[PDB]
Amino acid sequence: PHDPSFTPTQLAARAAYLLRGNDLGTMTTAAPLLYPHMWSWAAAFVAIGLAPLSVERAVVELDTLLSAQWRNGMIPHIVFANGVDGYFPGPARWATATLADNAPRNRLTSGITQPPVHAIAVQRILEHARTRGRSTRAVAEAFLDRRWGDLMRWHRWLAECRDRNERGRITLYHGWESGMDNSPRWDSAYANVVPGKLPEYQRADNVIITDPSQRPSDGEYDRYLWLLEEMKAVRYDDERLPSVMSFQVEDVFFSAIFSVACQVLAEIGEDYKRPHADVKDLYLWAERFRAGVVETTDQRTGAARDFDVLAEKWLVTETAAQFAPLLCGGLPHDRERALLKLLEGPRFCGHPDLKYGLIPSTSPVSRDFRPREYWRGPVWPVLTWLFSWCFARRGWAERARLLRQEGLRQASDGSFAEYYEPFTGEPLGSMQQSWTAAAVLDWLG
Amino acid sequence: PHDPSFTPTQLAARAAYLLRGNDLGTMTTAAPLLYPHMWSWAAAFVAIGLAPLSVERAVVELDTLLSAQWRNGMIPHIVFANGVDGYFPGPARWATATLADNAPRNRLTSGITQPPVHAIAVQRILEHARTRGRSTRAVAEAFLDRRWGDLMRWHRWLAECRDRNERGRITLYHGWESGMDNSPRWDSAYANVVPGKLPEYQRADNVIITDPSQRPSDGEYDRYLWLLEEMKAVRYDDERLPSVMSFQVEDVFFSAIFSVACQVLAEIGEDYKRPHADVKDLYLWAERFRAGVVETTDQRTGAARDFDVLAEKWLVTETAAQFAPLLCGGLPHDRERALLKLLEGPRFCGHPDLKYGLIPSTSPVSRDFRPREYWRGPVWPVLTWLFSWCFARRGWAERARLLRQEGLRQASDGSFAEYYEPFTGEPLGSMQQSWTAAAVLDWLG
Amino acid sequence: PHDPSFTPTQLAARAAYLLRGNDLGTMTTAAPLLYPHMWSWAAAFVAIGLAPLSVERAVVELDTLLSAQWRNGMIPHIVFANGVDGYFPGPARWATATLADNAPRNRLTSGITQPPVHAIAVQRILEHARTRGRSTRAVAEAFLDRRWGDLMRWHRWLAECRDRNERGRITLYHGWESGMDNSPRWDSAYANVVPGKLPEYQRADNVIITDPSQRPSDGEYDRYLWLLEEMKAVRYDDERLPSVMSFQVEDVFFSAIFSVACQVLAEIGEDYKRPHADVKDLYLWAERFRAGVVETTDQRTGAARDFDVLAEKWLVTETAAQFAPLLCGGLPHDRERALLKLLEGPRFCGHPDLKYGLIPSTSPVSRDFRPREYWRGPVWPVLTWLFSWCFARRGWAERARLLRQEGLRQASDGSFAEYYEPFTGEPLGSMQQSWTAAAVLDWLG
Amino acid sequence: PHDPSFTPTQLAARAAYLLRGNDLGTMTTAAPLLYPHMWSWAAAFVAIGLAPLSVERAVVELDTLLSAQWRNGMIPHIVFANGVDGYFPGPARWATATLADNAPRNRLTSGITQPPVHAIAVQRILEHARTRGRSTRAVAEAFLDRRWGDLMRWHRWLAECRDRNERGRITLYHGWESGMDNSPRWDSAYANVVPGKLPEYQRADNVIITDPSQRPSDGEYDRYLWLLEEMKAVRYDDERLPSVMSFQVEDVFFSAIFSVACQVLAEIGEDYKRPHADVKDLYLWAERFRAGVVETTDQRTGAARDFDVLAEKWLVTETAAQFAPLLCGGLPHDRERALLKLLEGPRFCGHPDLKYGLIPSTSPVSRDFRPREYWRGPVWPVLTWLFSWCFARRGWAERARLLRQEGLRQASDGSFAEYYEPFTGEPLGSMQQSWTAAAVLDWLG
Repeated sequence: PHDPSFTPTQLAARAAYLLRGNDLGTMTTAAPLLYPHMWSWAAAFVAIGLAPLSVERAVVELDTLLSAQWRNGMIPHIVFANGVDGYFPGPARWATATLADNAPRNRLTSGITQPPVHAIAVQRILEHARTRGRSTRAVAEAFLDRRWGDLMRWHRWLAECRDRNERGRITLYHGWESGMDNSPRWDSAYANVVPGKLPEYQRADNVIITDPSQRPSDGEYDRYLWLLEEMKAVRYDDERLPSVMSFQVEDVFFSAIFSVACQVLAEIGEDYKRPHADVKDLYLWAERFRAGVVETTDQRTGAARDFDVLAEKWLVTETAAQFAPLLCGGLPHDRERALLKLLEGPRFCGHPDLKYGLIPSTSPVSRDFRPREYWRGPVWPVLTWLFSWCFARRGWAERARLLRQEGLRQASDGSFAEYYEPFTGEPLGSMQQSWTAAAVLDWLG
Repeated sequence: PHDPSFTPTQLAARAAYLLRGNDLGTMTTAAPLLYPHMWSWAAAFVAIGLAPLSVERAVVELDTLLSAQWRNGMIPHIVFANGVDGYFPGPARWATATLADNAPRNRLTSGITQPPVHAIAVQRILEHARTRGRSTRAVAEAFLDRRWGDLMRWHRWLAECRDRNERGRITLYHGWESGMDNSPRWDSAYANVVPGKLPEYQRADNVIITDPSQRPSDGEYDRYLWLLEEMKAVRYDDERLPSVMSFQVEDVFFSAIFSVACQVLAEIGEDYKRPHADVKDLYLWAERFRAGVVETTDQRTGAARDFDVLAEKWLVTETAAQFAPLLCGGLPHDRERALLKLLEGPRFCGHPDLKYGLIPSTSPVSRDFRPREYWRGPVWPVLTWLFSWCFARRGWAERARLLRQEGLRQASDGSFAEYYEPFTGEPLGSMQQSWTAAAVLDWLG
Repeated sequence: PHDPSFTPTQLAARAAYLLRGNDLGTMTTAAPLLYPHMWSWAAAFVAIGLAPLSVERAVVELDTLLSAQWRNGMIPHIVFANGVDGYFPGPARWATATLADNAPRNRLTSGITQPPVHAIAVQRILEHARTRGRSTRAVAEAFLDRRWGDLMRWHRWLAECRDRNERGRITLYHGWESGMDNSPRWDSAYANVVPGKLPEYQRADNVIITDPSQRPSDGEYDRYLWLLEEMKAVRYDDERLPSVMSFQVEDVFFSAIFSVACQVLAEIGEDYKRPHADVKDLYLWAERFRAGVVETTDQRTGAARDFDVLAEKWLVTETAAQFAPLLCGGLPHDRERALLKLLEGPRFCGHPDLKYGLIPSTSPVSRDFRPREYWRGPVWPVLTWLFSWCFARRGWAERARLLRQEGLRQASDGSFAEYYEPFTGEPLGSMQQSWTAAAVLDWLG
Repeated sequence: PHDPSFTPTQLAARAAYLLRGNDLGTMTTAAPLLYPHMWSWAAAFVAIGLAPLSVERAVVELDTLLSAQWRNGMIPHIVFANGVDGYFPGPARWATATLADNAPRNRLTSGITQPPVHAIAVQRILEHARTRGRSTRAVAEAFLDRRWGDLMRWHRWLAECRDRNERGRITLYHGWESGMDNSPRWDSAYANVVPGKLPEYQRADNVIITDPSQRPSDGEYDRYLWLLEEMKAVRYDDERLPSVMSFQVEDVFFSAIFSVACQVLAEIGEDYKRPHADVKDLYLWAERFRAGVVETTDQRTGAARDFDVLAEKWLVTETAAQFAPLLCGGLPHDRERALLKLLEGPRFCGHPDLKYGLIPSTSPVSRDFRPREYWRGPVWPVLTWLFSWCFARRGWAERARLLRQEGLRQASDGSFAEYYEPFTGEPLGSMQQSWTAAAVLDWLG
């Protein structure tokens, strides 16, 4: 027909329909077939999407994730659904059940972590619950009573075990932990990953998404899977990873998210009278990781750089992660204006060929840009949501509104795509992606 | 908080969330616990609610119902879910699998029928599909190819087997077939039902809805269950029911719905080039049942009367079924103006104590009125939807709009109640009622 | 930027801002500069646009128009604003104040008429007023008390003086009376208009709209002005016009509007207890003009034809006026289905190059089609509104809704254009056109 | 009827209709009859309401106000419409044209000032203009070119002449300059104002608002008018006012607005490349007045106090002005949490009897509270708007959203009242108040 777009009520209805369709009972899959398990930072965004629909079920999603938390406080990036195949690497390949002393009992999980967006989801649940009356507030408050300690142990694990030199940046041992699997950010670190005798495997992801231009290459997957072998060889021991891992990077976007999450969780702790020692620690980490992000920044543009710990070199790339300081604050006034100018100008949101005024995952003017290839170019609704929410929290009400308006216009086809081609708007990756529906529901719920 | 109501997008999202939550896979329950099976006219309204969400799944709902159609064309009023308890009378009590020569193989069903709203759901599916493009139109058109014959056999069974004297009104052998179980319409016919040796039973419905003021009495249930015994004794044989049934009424509201449904299905048959003989028969029945409804009407107010076939007497009651002629048309101009005056005045929608400008199931000024008791007074969103849709089809655009606006205001608490107290707006009956969510979604989808 | 469209709330605000900006006090101009006076059928649409904003001011608009009614009941098509120039032909050219015995005192008007959409405006005012409470209902009821007789005299002058032979169609003496000045409908009748010594003149309309492709030609204006000379020569006397006018046509679209308007006014008359004889006359005229419209129609396609009274021949053209019978009803069932098939097919709303699913003023496949030239092709929001309102009144709820949706999409640029290029959507004619803002306000009010 | 509320589109339409109706040509009256002139801070809010409708007309509103700026930079609080009477005190009473050396030529104005919300209006105009494309941006940029210097002179006159001692707070010589004429804030200072021989007068305000409970008392008006006599006696000379005025107070709410406005104007200055010295002065003033506001605050609760310069004492009252520090920032973290707890608790937004979750002008638990009496208790939409905008700018997105939602709920009756009874929601003061329509338009525009 003359316009395939849905009205706001039709789109909200379809988004909620999707999220309930991806519910296995106590966990929501990240997508129906491509990602048929619970991913950690996806579960946070799913809980945000569920909060306008059912505070009780949003709380269940976070409870299920936190029940898979490791003994040392790490939240693993995948919690596998029982008896579910069609995703590789599955639990057999990770072997955390047999090898990892800290793995949970009676959950199957991966052995790496992912960004700490969870406190943001807790804030959204509390904000919805407070509009819904007493029994709903009681549900959310009982969740805090039950899980405050687990959330603290999660933030403490990050601060103590992935920032062992108190530099205020999080070290990753796998690009998957960044959430941006094949970002140009990691190319030079991955070039220093040399697989040994890698056990044979067959990919599953590109059986579902068959267009090779939309997913990482076989050579990249070989490196992803080899890092798993290096972790397995030391039984996922935190104390041994710095000595054996071929990939060790400080992720400045993860670090900025953690700064925000600490500040958010500290404000929740004050509001709900959690222990003062915990609130103090959270504000201290918020400050430390804010400073750690600012320390990376370009002196002209304010752009944030990742750091290769093995090579001891700043990683300079032109991706959306450069805008990490906008999330957590801390740049001097003049440099933050330069960074906003970069965000809005012809290298990113202002590029003249963009269909929507949204942030591409890699700058279209970078030689690394590929308009279809996962994190090397496409526009991701999940990132649009996170930037809009963080911008509103900075006080940039109009910038946040414009991102939401363009993100809703992009989503109004109802495909709920994982990511979109930046110039044509073609939906790419998995359709029926839960956190894309969640973004739409929060923007409308 | 200061206002518990939801915005239109929040309400649409919650309605879709509910309908997906009630999906068992290929059938949607009418409610989560009170009605944990598929009801026939509920399934039509569920398909209307699904159409803005998934034309494919809306079609599946009707396919599942039609797969339970009896050999003689009857659509039974319940299709039981496999292995589901907590509803009485269940399939053991009906014993149609063992006793009824016309019962379907490999579905379990009841042995009575319910109103033919199904063609209306087919129209809504086609209207949505035509806005959605080629592959979606193909899905809806393939449904017509597959099920046109079954829909014809359903309408033919009603016309030939429940109007055996071609009076243009449908005979019922159970008040449950009217959809209005305990309506005052049936009280005098039920007083002539005398149970014999009624096999012991324990109700299940009032274990879920425990407030006795909201459900029928034990004495009424004894009569409902005795009629089942009379049908079982003749093995549900259509030819034997007139000779043995203690309850035989002509239902003028069912008759008007059938008139509309025949006209709707005839227009679909013309549009999609179905056999001309079928379209002709449908228009003939549309006309016959329109005239049959008009024949019942009060010469002053236009109000339609049911007919007790055993007592040979017009049943004069003050319920929403009086407005049957407004659905199908056919009254002379002056009498239809009088009937609209009755609808809008102080006996119904204009009653000064009503919270919303909606049609109570029984007039608040009738001595039969009970403000909590199922069909004896409460406002039913399903009836608001049906009247609004039929009124729009009469060309009464503003009257239809006002019913929709008030029905949405009533529903904006998000309880999706089965029915509502007419004066206080208190939600009553089952919460999470699928056809209440469907009404909201159609009004917004 | 990326999306120059307005939200529904922004668009409704800017539509109301425009209408109040075109208010001279007691009359609203049809456009700020091109049409700086009150046009008769524009005033009806303006009152519809004002009814959601102020029932009182909506009533004032019709009061002002009726205060300019001629002594014989004719509503003239222009009521000039005092002292305003820049429109031609102005009141000096018409000279009705000096020549026309029936012209109003102390108003200046044109000497021809225009379609009777006024009763539709009265219906919308009453519907709004009934939602606004006792004081607002009193305003609208006082208007009926004060103006019912003038409305009757208007309808009676059309029925008796423009249908002298009781054929059930309205005769026009000028194409301006049709509202479709340069429609292909009138080309063969204008070809027989041979101007004599025409007093010199300078056009004003193409000083404001300078693009010559958007307005009638100079040769066309010469014929328009020559017909004025013929009417002036007989002092605008109804009895003498049939003997002298070079242009005499029966307008089937005007006739169908009149049928609808008579039926609408009759129902208002019944509801507000107006004299029985008036109501009976209105129903008589509604039927007469419904039959008159049907008599013009092609027996296979249903398309309605105009009639050239001087040439005694049916005018066969491919414009939107062919769909006149859809407005008033009366066609046999098969013929109306055929006419709907024409409307929805590739000659009109289904043409593959149309930007919107809307009714072009002339079929894009006609040899007469010109995509920019006034009534020879462009899409007119005022027609979209009239068709969608009449369709909803026929019971065609989905058809009406689709026209409304597409009309709002087209209007969402906020130009409030007089008409739009059918392929590109370019706004054409005057911007800030009052009845385009009124359509938008009604569709959202 | 059952729901006298308007839909968002109807409400936006009626708000725009009202604003255009209050337009005299180049100035908008604050209300049709009670306030038939241009008020200074009302004009800022009016320009905000016009920006979604016409950036050009929004700019004209500020141009007209600035054309009335005094020679020393003061923006007077009233610009009188030519020839308009029915407001008292009018221009003959002020006699600024004859007495005040700095009064404008060929404009008539008052002789006192009002809060500097103008920069906020400029920000909203620019944000709208940037969404509307090149021509509209040029309009708004031309305004900056033409008026940047006048805006600087306005801020510099406040900073240098109303903060002579560089305390970072604005001194007022009349309670009218606060915008909160009869606030309890000023009661102890007015108690020391002893009128001498006051030239006789007749109030006009209580001929329009006759209910005495809604307006200030006669004794209060005598003091207001006596202060005028004191200013006239010294010819409105800035240098002489501190020696003669019986009323001299530092207004912490005005001061916080000024801080915000300086920061807003500085950011505009940086974005549009205005002189570096101006931007540096604006940042200096923003900090000075932020610190000045913080210096007034209770160390436990954060509540800000006004200061009586003549009595040399802090004015401790329980009004909405206590929340001044929330607008401008600067409080220590613990103190701001305490102040938010006061705002949200049972003394203000959390009071159990409030109809809406909105900020009453005086705490309902204060002995000074009067639920109908102007600034002594009622809820003012203009304050709701200002607080919600400032809160969003602080990053408090949910707090801002809740105020907007409740303000729209309250405004959904369409009265556009000046203020509302806090318990019953009764509209009070003038109906058709321009800045109430502006708030609604901004919240929906």
